[PDB]
Amino acid sequence: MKEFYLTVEQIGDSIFERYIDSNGRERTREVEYKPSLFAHCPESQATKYFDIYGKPCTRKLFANMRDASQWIKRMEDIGLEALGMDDFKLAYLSDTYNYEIKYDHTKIRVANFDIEVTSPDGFPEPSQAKHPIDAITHYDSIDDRFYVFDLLNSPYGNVEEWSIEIAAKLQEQGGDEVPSEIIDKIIYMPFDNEKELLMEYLNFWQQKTPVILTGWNVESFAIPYVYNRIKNIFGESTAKRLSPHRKTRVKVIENMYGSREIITLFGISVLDYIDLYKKFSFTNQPSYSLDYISEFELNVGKLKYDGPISKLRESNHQRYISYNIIAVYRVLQIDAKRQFINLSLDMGYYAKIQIQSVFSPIKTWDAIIFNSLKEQNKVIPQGRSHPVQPYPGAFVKEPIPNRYKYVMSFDLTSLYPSIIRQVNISPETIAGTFKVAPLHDYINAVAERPSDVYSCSPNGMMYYKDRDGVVPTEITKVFNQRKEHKGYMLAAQRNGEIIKEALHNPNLSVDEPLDVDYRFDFSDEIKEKIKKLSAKSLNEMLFRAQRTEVAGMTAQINRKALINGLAGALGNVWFRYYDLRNATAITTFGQMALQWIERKVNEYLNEVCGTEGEAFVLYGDTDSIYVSADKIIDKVGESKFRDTNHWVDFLDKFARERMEPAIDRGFREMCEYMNNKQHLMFMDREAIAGPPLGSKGIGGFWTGKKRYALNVWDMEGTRYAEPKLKIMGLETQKSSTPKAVQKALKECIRRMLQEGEESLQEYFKEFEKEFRQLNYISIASVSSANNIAKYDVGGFPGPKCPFHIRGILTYNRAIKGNIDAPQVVEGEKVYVLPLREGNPFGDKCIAWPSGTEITDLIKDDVLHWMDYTVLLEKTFIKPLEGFTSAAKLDYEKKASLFDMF
DNA sequence: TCGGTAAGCAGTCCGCG
DNA sequence: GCGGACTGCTTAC
Ligand SMILES: Nc1ncnc2c1ncn2[C@H]1C[C@H](O)[C@@H](COP(=O)(O)OP(=O)(O)OP(=O)(O)O)O1
Ligand SMILES: [Ca+2]
Ligand SMILES: [Ca+2]
Ligand SMILES: [Ca+2]
Ligand SMILES: [Ca+2]
Repeated sequence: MKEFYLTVEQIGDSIFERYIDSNGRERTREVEYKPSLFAHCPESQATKYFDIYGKPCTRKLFANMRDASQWIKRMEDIGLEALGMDDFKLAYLSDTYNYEIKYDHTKIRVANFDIEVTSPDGFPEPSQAKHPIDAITHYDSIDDRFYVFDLLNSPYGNVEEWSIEIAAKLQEQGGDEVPSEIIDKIIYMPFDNEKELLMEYLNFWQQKTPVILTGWNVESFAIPYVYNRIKNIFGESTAKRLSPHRKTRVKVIENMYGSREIITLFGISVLDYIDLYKKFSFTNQPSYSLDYISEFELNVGKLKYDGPISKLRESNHQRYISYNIIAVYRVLQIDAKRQFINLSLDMGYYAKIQIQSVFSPIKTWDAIIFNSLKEQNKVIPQGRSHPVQPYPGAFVKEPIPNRYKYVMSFDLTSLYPSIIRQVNISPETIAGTFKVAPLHDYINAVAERPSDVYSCSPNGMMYYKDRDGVVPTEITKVFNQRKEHKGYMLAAQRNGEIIKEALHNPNLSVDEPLDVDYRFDFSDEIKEKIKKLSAKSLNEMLFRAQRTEVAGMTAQINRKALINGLAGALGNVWFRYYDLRNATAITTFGQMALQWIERKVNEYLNEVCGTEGEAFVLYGDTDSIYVSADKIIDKVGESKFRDTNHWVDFLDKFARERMEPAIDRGFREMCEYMNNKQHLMFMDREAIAGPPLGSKGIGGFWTGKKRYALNVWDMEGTRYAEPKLKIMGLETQKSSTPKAVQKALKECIRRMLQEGEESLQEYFKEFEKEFRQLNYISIASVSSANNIAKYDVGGFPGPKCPFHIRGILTYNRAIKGNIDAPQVVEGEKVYVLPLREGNPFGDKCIAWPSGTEITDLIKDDVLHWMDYTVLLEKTFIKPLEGFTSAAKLDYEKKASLFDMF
């Protein structure tokens, strides 16, 4: 097999590499890598190295890495560019793996771990590590085993061994319900003392050294806790055994408001799953506790126990250990679903970076572009300092707030990357500038043609047309991968709908789910067999179709994020290829494209409807247009349609056969106007929206920019079994809105779009009447909580104190003295509730850590003083009033002359 | 929250005769 | 009470 790296580090003048050799074996080597860097040299000199602009360079081979670094410094002291890859480990990988990496995940050791630490005096600070570590569960992907290290004797209690038989039993038998599929995979090791536990853990770690290290909050808690605890008990040298090269560094993580510390373990790649989730999941959660995220992703119940966690070990060690094991498994189950580890491996090896560098689009692209240029003996420029400067982004059209009955949307494919490719935007393809006209003049095709030679953007930039830039070349490669996966995702989604249809008529029989590849549209033979399946088989297939869809979503959306990251990196001062001329060339071209095609589509439709000056495009944002289709439907007449699906087909056919060719012609002209290298503005139909045939539903409404709802029947070729609400921006979509409130507002919108005014008034009246019964958590608002210190003045709100921060200060006064009450953590999220006048807490609101029950100390008083009226008005009525006035509806029946009968 | 811009709404503070 | 200037937070792209 072809070799591949596992990890790479620079330690002084040595590269330390762990890798898989040509026999599939894990090895480690130390290499005294001699880096090369580059300087410009005289034009008449025989060299094979040229910078990206074609200026000749001489290569400088250094005796070692420190010499190379020193040289860079002196080149700065002189005032001359020092060219080449200054991150020597990327040059090492480029040299050592000079081919497209083929990796085998089964050889990569992926460790998932979690620790427990009992603490009476509140949160066990990792940087202190003053309390014993009393449980570790470490799952190893190569052995497929959960290794459980259990402390039986502690200063906080001596306990009995954990029982695997009780762990397996149902909770109803007094057991812990550890999933039966992992019971045989547990290797249980009890210890008489913490020192033995930790020494055996290190020995284990040496034998089975993680390559990828993950878990939940491992980087901010488990890793520093374990390192510091071992450090405290044994000394530094023993703690450094967590690094396969015996090298570790305390690293300060700084943000705007302060900083924290993590431990860098050289020769390990830490991918903390909470961070993977935040980067790749495209959710925003009210809470990031493992129990909250598990429930969300997997529909598994919360891990239930009595008393505080600080007393769990002593009161119920059986459950304590079982929950530690289950916690480790829940991360594996989320990863089985989301496949973020697989994603990180793919992107990391593709770029030839340290796997953990997938968190940085700048590092990822720097390495892709460097490898690409290196293939042609080209030399990358030195990174420079730039002051941070604001620059302009997308155009968003101001919509007229209203109901909109029939709507078809269209959207440009991978816009920013497509612009890069079409225009040929790249550091080395800049050809010059032209004199810019107001954007309006380009939009209306009245400005002078920018160039007869070069490819242009309306920001004034011109680019070479003779060859592709490295940026267009490399972005195309990832775009093509993205396109493949989106295909599988969309096929899995269509297949899901076929299964949902068949579930209307499940067969009374005993059978099996079909063995199919959900990434591909079901054949006719498969569809026939489906129509004959039981509900149990069909549901199982649906679960599988939906997993396939999620896997595709992960693969496609994060490749989209990567290429969109390159367009954005051009406007980040830390990027080697930072250039506001290129960042703005992209965004400005996008503005033109949208408004250009708005004009074209209006012109096309005014023509086919025999009108003039009417606005058919009602809205647009960045790269999308929403077209009012009422008139198209009206030209046939509602009367002519058999059912909803009939007009959906008609609109689909109109968009494909009439609108899309018109849109294509408009963009080809624009390409010619701008003299671009390649026409890549492909704007396809996205949504077909409208009320159910014969209903009084309104179909859709806009309240403003980035705020709208539509009742969608077909999305990007997926024909839904049941219509789906596409709601953007509104409160149902915001993590800050209470859960029960999101749900009620969503049902109000459903009724508006699908059923009409009367149905809405029916539901509103009932919600208002019943809401005071709702569980307090479900009606709490949510907010991130920054600068609690800034606004704290002796425990009371300072000037300009934000509402949620006030709540925290209320909470802090109410729990003061209690070392054991849960603390609000700076920068994390809180639940927030308003409080009625004259309450014991002495203020108008209270907040506590999100994803938790508020401590028993005060729960009773909070429940009693909760201001339901304020809660209702703020989170429910006010947004509903916004929706309904926009839609010209009333959520309450207005009096009429009939109310005399 | 270590890892592109546009723009919405909540809330504070204060004006607005 | 509503709006503007401002901060804070959260979305849509
Ligand atoms: N998360 C993001 N980060 C950076 N730029 C973004 C992001 N989302 C959107 N943009 C910018 C770049 C996009 O090309 C453009 C239009 O967005 P959008 O329609 O969501 O995706 P897209 O057009 O790139 O892909 P798709 O093919 O799925 O439509 O807005
Ligand atoms: Ca725990
Ligand atoms: Ca798009
Ligand atoms: Ca059937
Ligand atoms: Ca879009």
